[PDB]
Amino acid sequence: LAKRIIACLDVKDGRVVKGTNFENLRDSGDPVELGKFYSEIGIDELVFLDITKTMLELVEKVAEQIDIPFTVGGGIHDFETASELILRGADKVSINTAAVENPSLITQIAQTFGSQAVVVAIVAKRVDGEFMVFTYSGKKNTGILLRDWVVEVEKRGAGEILLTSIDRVGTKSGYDTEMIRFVRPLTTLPIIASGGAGKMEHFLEAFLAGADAALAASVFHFREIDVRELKEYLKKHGVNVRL
Ligand SMILES: O=C(O)c1ccccc1NC[C@H](O)[C@H](O)[C@H](O)COP(=O)(O)O
Repeated sequence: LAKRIIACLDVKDGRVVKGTNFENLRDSGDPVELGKFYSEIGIDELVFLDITKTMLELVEKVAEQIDIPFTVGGGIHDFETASELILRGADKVSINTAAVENPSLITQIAQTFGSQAVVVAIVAKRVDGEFMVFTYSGKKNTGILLRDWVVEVEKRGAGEILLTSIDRVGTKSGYDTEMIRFVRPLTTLPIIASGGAGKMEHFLEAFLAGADAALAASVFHFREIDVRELKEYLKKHGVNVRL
């Protein structure tokens, strides 16, 4: 099964939170324009993340303009919101804090739209040598061990785990490959590595650690990595991608 490259677009009020400077692009803040561009250059999937209704309009336009899978995330707190996002064209929804506080939400979405529709995002940090699950964008220690939550999440019916290591996020220092390795034998689900990507070699390392997809925002936002070059590089180094 081919490894996937996934671009994460941070969105506020249905616009991309710029500093973008895509001169080739007409409007760097239009998420449909930016998403379509990524689609065309070889990105395999998109994640639209609301960092703060306008989301429903965004999903609508994205759905009819873009022909690759896309996930929506960021403050989905209930079944009704997930349902509405999926019906209006989102392929997947990502939930985190709302999954920790009501794990049945996972199962409710999976039963209604299929397991492949639910992505559970997990933010973990090291606390006294143990990986612990944090909610509220890394503000709250749930007291839940990463090793138990991963097992609960699959059991509840999740289709994928988006594995965010908050202490690598934005740093460009590499993915947290130790955490990916820790999670790999605990679950059979596809693991999406998230946070830290800085150079092509970092993607290789994440795939070697056992990720099935690698998500990045910084290196695609700051235009640092050519997607096609990245795919050729991974292929050259024995990683199965699609070209
Ligand atoms: O997804 C969240 O709510 C969240 C939570 C805690 C810490 C970061 C969070 N989101 C940030 C995104 O997941 C972030 O864009 C990705 O991890 C990719 O980051 P970079 O590629 O390092 O720029």
